[PDB]
Amino acid sequence: SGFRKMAFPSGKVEGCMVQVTCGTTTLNGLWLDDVVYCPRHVICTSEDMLNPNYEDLLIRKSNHNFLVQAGNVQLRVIGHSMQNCVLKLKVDTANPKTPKYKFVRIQPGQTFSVLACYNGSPSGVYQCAMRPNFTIKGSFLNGSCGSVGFNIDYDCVSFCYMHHMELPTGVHAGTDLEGNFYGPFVDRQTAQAAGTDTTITVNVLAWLYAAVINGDRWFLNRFTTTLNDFNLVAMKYNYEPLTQDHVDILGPLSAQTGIAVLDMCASLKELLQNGMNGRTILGSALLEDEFTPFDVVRQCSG
Amino acid sequence: SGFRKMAFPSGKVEGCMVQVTCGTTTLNGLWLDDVVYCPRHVICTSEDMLNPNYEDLLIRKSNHNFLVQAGNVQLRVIGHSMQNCVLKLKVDTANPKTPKYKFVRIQPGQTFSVLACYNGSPSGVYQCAMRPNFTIKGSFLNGSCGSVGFNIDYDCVSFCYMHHMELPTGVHAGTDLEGNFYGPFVDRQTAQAAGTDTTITVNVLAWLYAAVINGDRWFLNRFTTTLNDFNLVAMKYNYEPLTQDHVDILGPLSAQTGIAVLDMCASLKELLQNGMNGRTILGSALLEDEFTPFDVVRQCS
Ligand SMILES: *[C@@](O)(CO)[C@H](C[C@@H]1CCNC1=O)NC(=O)[C@H](CC(C)C)NC(=O)c1cc2c(OC)cccc2[nH]1
Ligand SMILES: *[C@@](O)(CO)[C@H](C[C@@H]1CCNC1=O)NC(=O)[C@H](CC(C)C)NC(=O)c1cc2c(OC)cccc2[nH]1
Repeated sequence: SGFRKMAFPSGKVEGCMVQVTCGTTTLNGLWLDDVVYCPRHVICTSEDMLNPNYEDLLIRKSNHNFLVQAGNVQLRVIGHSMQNCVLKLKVDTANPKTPKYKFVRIQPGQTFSVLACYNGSPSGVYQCAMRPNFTIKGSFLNGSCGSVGFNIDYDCVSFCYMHHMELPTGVHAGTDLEGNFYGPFVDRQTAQAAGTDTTITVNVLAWLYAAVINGDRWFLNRFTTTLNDFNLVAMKYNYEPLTQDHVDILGPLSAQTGIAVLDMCASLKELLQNGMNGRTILGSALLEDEFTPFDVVRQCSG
Repeated sequence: SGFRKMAFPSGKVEGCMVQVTCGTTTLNGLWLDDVVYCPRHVICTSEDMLNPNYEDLLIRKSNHNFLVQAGNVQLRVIGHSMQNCVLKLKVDTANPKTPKYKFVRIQPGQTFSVLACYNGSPSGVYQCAMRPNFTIKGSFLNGSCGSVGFNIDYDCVSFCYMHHMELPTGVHAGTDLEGNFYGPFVDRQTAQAAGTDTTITVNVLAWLYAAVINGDRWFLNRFTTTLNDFNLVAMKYNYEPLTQDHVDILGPLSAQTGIAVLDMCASLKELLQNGMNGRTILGSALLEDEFTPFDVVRQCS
């Protein structure tokens, strides 16, 4: 028992982190087989970052302009290419610690673990949910670019995120491992705003089931609701509509607690309308939407 | 650059996790050099755990009764001994992945990362603070015993916790790596209660310093207090008294903000006596007590 925000063990990803330097710009890279993946803005100087013409900047670079360090061992760059916002550096040595891996693009509302790194050295690990507005609420400082997000399923690491930016609001933005940004962001030194965020409803419901499984029941009620009537109220409060697929995904948690999905919806409707009146759920004063049904099932099953 | 609960990268500890089995009883162990450390209750059947006499149960065991596996690979046991609530099994192979390490006994309020393991396979990593009542608010299921808690300073892993128990209230209890329980708990299949918990004052102060560093400082008042007067007031609000070590570990945050420790204590005292009055600190209506002064430095710098 107990319920805590938990990240995947980071060992398999730590063995892939390297430092990439070009001129006076330094960030992290991901070394898989004989290729190092990193944010392309490493080729920029402080003047270039304002309005970078990346294809022009890249053609002017040679392999010797890239310094790649794996611990206290320099890797020789023997080739380079660009795929959207990601730079790929071919090195003359293969990473013996390369795990089994895939590159995937995660969907909004899903979670992943972030291994925050500085100068190619792993610093910390935490969970993030990809918000509906395609930002993440992380903790990244200067030098964190190139840090990656991932999920692990049976010894296979699925990489889904590479860090590139911190918006003026304090949230973060990045790309998948094909170099495509999540959201309407661009890799230039400009203040960028995200679209209006919304709350991940299916995750709030999963978290309320985790609370019941762990002993918090004060918010339950004898009311019930239809799916549409719940969705009308959820949209009024800027929550995403709950689909029948989301209802089905909550099935195991409903079976475990004996609380029908629509009865938990009735509870959530009452919490949105009346507030929490100074009370807490799982020690939080706010409704939490960063746990998926899978994240809850992983800690509550049995 | 926001504030998140962050675990240490777990790789150095993942390379030390093994499974230990006696009969049909299985749990996790920690393999460092040629020794594996694990909870001594691995020598019990389910019925033996109700009322165990560990010394009598162990005299009946030989090295050949212990199965230690790193995945499916067996590590032959060549010596065994019990130290408090831990069993130490000497194995015939030195772990090539052994990091630089130390065994430490932490204080209440100190935080650490837990690598939750099942069958010797790491499944998740999360941060825990040792509560003043010597429990942790972890997430542990059947098979988690022997999972460890640690801190990482530079490249040295300081192991501080080994998991053994889940209390009726859902919180967790365990030992240090020398097998001494934190708190009054014993390793037997019995319902045990922890003492009344208190709020970790030094950590609340660290979180107020973190708010100030981020420009959130509405709560700073123009008063000061003595340490003794503050401790007496804090205890009326179920807050832990500060020690000289707590004042010293707040030193760097006090120097960074220019707010003396006792002036921050006077500000916290007013928050306790008057409340938050609908206001938030770092986007929270509650005072947070699970970030240490090092956790604040670690994330801000
Ligand atoms: C990388 O480490 C750079 O290599 C860095 C990560 C952030 C630094 C602080 N916390 C972080 O997450 N990213 C950047 O510095 C990027 C670089 C771009 C993609 C070329 N820039 C920003 O994140 C950035 C620029 C501006 C800005 O300008 C003007 C105005 C407001 C916000 C802002 N963020
Ligand atoms: C270990 O994995 C056992 O090897 C296990 C970890 C807990 C199981 C569920 N989550 C956990 O954290 N620990 C136990 O099962 C221990 C065994 C002791 C050390 C011999 N027992 C308990 O945690 C325990 C027993 C009882 C109890 O009895 C009767 C009544 C109430 C609570 C309770 N906890």
